[PDB]
Amino acid sequence: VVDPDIFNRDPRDHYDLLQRLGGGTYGEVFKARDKVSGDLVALKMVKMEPDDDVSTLQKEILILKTCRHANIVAYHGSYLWLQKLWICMEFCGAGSLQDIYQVTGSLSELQISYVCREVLQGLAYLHSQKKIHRDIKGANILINDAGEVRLADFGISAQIGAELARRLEFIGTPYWMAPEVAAVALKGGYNELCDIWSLGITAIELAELQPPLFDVHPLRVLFLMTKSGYQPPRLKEKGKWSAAFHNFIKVTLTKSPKKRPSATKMLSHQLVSQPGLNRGLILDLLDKLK
Ligand SMILES: CC(C)n1ncc2cnc(Nc3cc([C@@H]4CCNC4)nc(N4CCC(F)(F)C4)n3)cc21
Repeated sequence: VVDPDIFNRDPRDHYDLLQRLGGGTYGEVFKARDKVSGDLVALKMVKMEPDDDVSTLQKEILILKTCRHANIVAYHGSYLWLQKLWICMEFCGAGSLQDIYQVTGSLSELQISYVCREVLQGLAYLHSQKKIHRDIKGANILINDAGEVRLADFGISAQIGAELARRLEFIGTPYWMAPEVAAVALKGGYNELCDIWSLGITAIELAELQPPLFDVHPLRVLFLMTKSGYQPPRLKEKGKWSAAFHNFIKVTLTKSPKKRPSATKMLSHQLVSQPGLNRGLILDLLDKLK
């Protein structure tokens, strides 16, 4: 069973499907309207047929259903009907920051600062629940028509959670196992501070329209990160960005996770604590988009 609180009913009983927004491996996403309230929602639809593995989708719903924070996309339930699973969430009309910057070009430093503050608020909340997003990037940061910011797409987090559960189930007898082996099996080998690194990369992505080393073979990038002399990336254009932005990048991209600042600590950084960071900055961006 995918989730103990699934609605075993047709989502079209409650929603009018307005537009297919896209589709791919993850399934399809629709813009729909609540037939009673008139509110807009996003519906993510995925095939869910007998003997399919439910574990990843199970974990994705578990994450969404236990979040109640402005900067995490709101969850309105899931429907299982005729072997299709529909996950219902708050609608963000502008899509992702990647959808946006592919049209607008690079964001301003103030726009990036506001985005980073809102993402850090969401991350601090997730981490206080002992959740890890694990896929912070422009494509997974959504913007609604009011210029508000919501973290979404917990698919990678759910995949990891499901793999972690499978490796507990088949770990075997533990009595000869080294503690570090047990720790990797139960906890994964890293912690929530990976999200802070990913936010730093995302800030560069919003500034430059690509993450660092985007044109290097992915396996080479992985290898380079494991060398003892690996150097964190930087913003390319030194004069375009303030010292505060360069420092935000420096500290979020701290190589050692033992020394990398937490989300709460980062919320005190000059870049995201400065005045004038509000949704008007992103409404400006959406006006440029149109
Ligand atoms: C991550 C996804 C399942 N998700 N989760 C919650 C959520 C809330 N709102 C949206 N909103 C939007 C808006 C737009 C706008 C149309 C025109 N420009 C962007 N596109 C899209 N997507 C095109 C590609 C897709 F995967 F189908 C989605 N989603 C998507 C949402």
